[PDB]
Amino acid sequence: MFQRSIPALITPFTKDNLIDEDSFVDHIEWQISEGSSGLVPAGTTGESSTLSYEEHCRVVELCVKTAAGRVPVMAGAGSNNTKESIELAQYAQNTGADALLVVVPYYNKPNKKGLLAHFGSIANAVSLPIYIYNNPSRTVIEMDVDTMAELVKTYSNIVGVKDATGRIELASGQRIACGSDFIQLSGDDSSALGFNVHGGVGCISVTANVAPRICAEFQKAISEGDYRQALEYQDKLFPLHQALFIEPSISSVKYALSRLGRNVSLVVRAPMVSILEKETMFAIDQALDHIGLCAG
Amino acid sequence: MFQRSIPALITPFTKDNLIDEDSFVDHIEWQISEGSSGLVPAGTTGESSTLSYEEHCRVVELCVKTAAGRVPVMAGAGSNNTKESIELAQYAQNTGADALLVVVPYYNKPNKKGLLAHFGSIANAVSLPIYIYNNPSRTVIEMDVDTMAELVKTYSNIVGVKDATGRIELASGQRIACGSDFIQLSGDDSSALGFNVHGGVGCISVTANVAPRICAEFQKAISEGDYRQALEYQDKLFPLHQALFIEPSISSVKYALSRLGRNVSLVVRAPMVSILEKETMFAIDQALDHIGLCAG
Amino acid sequence: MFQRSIPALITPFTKDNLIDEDSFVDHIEWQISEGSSGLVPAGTTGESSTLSYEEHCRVVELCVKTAAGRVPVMAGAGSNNTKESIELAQYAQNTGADALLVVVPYYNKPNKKGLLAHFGSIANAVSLPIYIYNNPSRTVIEMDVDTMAELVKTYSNIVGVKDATGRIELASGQRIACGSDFIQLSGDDSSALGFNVHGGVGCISVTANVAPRICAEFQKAISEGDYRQALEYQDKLFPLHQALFIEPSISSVKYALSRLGRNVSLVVRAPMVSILEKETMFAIDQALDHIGLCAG
Amino acid sequence: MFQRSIPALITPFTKDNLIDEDSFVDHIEWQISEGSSGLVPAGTTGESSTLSYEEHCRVVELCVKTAAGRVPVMAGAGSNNTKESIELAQYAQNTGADALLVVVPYYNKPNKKGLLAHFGSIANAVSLPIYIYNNPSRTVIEMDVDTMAELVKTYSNIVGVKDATGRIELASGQRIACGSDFIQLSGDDSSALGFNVHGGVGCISVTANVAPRICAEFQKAISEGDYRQALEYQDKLFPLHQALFIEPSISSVKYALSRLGRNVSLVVRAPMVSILEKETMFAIDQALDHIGLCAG
Ligand SMILES: N[C@@H](CCCC[NH3+])C(=O)O
Ligand SMILES: N[C@@H](CCCC[NH3+])C(=O)O
Ligand SMILES: N[C@@H](CCCC[NH3+])C(=O)O
Ligand SMILES: N[C@@H](CCCC[NH3+])C(=O)O
Repeated sequence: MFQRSIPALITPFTKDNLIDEDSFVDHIEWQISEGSSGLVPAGTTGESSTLSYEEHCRVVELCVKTAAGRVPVMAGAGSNNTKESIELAQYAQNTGADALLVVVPYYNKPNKKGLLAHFGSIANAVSLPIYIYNNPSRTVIEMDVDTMAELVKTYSNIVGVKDATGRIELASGQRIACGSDFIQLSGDDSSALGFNVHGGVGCISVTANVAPRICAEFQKAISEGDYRQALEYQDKLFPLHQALFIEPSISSVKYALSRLGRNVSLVVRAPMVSILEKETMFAIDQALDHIGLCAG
Repeated sequence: MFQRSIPALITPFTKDNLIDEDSFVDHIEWQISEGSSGLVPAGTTGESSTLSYEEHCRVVELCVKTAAGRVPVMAGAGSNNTKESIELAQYAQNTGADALLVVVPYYNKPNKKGLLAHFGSIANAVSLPIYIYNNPSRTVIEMDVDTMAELVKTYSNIVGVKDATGRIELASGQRIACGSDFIQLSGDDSSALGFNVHGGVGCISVTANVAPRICAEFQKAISEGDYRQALEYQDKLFPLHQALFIEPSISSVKYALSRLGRNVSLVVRAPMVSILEKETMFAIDQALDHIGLCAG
Repeated sequence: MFQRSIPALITPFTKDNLIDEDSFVDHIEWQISEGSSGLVPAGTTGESSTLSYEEHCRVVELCVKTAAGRVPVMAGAGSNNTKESIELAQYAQNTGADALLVVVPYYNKPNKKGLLAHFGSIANAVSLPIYIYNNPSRTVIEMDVDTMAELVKTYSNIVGVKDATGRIELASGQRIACGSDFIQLSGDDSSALGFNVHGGVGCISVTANVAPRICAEFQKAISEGDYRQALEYQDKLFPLHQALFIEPSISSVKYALSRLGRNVSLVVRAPMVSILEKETMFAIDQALDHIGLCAG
Repeated sequence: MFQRSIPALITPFTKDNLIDEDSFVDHIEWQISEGSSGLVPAGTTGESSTLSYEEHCRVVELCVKTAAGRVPVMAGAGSNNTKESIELAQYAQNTGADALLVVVPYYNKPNKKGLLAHFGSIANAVSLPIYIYNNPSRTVIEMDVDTMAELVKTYSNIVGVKDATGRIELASGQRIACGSDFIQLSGDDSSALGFNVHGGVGCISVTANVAPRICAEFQKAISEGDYRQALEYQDKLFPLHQALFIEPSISSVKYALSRLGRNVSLVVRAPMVSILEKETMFAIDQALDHIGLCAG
């Protein structure tokens, strides 16, 4: 259901700090037309941390309606509060999302029993498929392979992982412990190539916001087994992947999209800031031009 | 204003998962009569992550009202969303809190510019004194000493730090960069002793929830320069400091409080769980026995 | 020159703690006959830390003589003392090694200028090709991509890397910064598959000591672009890769070889110990049997 | 026996890269007359990694002879090769050293069983007191408190620790597990103050090479319980503690000594380099000026 290049969509804001709904709808249409295979609204890259409950729901709602069944929608339902996750998960189901992305809780650092209680409570509260989002670089704690396998064995609708660890040996361990039917998606653009050869089938991607067509061509080469061609795309994309997280990727992606002529403002919500260093903007501009993305 | 032993208060819940207001008031009264010198409600140990906005405000309001000016109240106003932090901070000011505890944003990983914008926006929106809560073991990012000093120089109401790093050399760096008028409080029970000899003046403490009198006597001896007696207290308290974070401190503290016979239920909110391993519970019982506070 | 499966050879010892030269010669012959493509004597897995200078030289000498030109020999010349590295490097050249493996210095933590002085002094002292061995999990410091590229640009005989980081995004960065002619070899068995699709051409391998034939078949599938078959081998090998470093791989490899009927004693040199926990031996035995390696 | 300020002595070299014996003797004499209470020759700050076996022994012999029983001598006998450690330890005993400093093995990463075998074998081969040097920032592995306590319980000549972790809570754990007769010495200049109030009795110090008198006055004030005066010294010394490890401490200390006008050349041994960045040198000059020891 979810495979190849799946953008973790930005949430564009107006000059007055409201949701820029027109810009968001335009962004989704453009992503679909350039070859993105699925959509993740209201995730980390969507600045879900700085959305209200109502805005978060509206972002998921708009994405589902705009996709109109052409591509599947995996709604962000991540929280460090299980009660809030269930409410976001039930909202997404009732509005027509195809699946849920649920991050390992951040800041309060549950132990293994807490991870089982968190993901099990969410799984019992909806019937949608659930992807575990494992990202210790943001959550500190890491779900281990034993816990992940127990959850897959216990709950039929825990079906996959967004693995942002960048340690691709874990993809082998997850494939063996959880089964080859467990759906593994890379959560790290720069290692998504090797992640797929270890058993992944796609990437929930930051860079796809900015370069959706090449990102899709890259994942298509992989799924066709043309790994020589996939490595050519990797060499082209790698500098952009890297330049987009010199500073926080939220503001770097919006900077790049604005520069490319997309109708996306630079506005982000504190504690993100839209001011980038000149050296950062230079690195992004050079990586964009290497790929050849400026229409002008 | 804030010195010696300051509990990071637990938030007790009823069996039906409401705030147990009677238990909370009783805990505060007991804390004050056993010698705690201040109170931090609705912090990390207070399970702020799983309180609603309404419940968070209620916990702060009820602490301020109960304390009634007897000891100063430093309200938790931490969030990874600057707008939410401003709203919690202004509610705490309006309800009568004496100061604010503001954690470095978690999960979304702002850069230094983002930290300046976050703490600056809060400082601009209230007149209360603000304490920076630096805890990279939960937030991943760490505020560095240049950033902390710049905030202190820029905003007269950024007055201190809760330093949970446990790396005591930072207390010297912060003392030199921010000045000796900068109020440093340990955020790490096990190294609070060394933190004060490097320039700290107290501890925002997990263990004080369970053993307020002995923690207060410990901080009193340091304040009086009786560091020989303080080491004796360190040796009695250290096993309990350590036993309370074998598993998450929230559940460990509430278990210890029930073991002491206080009117605190074991209920915590998911993703936290109240069930502790048998070996954890026995480690806590033995450390409590060692301070006589049970068996003897 | 170096490609596919290259064992980091153990150094077997007698009951009386001398070099077991017969066992070592037998091990090399067997490796060559099972398909290993190159040899690394007197590296980390060869217990180079506990060899005298004279033993180290003798191990390199024996390996070169035994290989007799059938496969190339990359002699370990690693030290945290540049003077010692030059002496080991010149010995290896003069005895007929085909190349050198030079680890980033351990324990004394040189800075970038020290890495340039170390690798440049060695490169100027021999004419053999040199592979940089980057392994921060043992050395703490990590050579960065800029330093590695500068060394490749400055010294024509610095030609490759054994990359033990297990972070395969670095293979993309090294390929771009150093060129596609820079020879990248995985130093991490469990991620060698994805390392090759990012641009690696082989693996200097711990596990190849124990399962040389499957390890060679695995690397041959990769070099033929049969990545579906390579993933089948990965699933078979991954449990063995992992079980061999539950405890130090030196003693785990020797345990496994002894169990398989090879003429290799369990003897290792302190601070390694040959005693393994029963759970470790069980995990190794199950992984060996899954692969089907016991002749009996 | 070992207390207060104990320099981890540099090893000066002549312009022709021999041991500068006259400079070494002069450094020791000066150290003793400025109030250092003990001496550690041929340690990490002594560049033990780049000394030959013969030179290492010579450095220990010359220190013992120069000291002449005036202050006790704790000889570096660290190696990652147990056999080498035994040989250095027995040479130090035979030449007249008073104790031994033995680092946790680096690079080859023994497990706990290996640590017991390493330190047990050394303890069995000498009658001198042995101090465990725990420094995971250089060795990666850390000896845990149960292992340290088991070694202390098992071997009567394992008497103390040089604890370079800088995590002061470990001093309390070691004090409780190993007993208050266990001799704890800070291995981290910047946190030595807090380490002693937690139970330490001195510091094996890098900074003492450069400022022996003030370091001795600092440790004297702690010994006398004048922790107010000790904090004043902390504030004067901390910028120099920090300036001496911007770049590797070896070269930084020798640069500071030349800046003071001592007869110490800048020569260090590769992979260390003597060239320091201009900003590093100025940070060192300013910190020296701040303790008046130059300009005033
Ligand atoms: N800032 C809070 C609330 C976000 C709620 C909507 N996603 C958090 O990151 O958990
Ligand atoms: N769970 C969210 C919202 C909590 C808001 C009330 N304290 C967070 O931890 O940021
Ligand atoms: N044990 C020392 C010497 C080994 C010399 C022969 N390889 C080291 O690891 O550097
Ligand atoms: N360089 C080797 C040998 C030094 C032997 C004399 N100290 C090591 O650091 O282990």
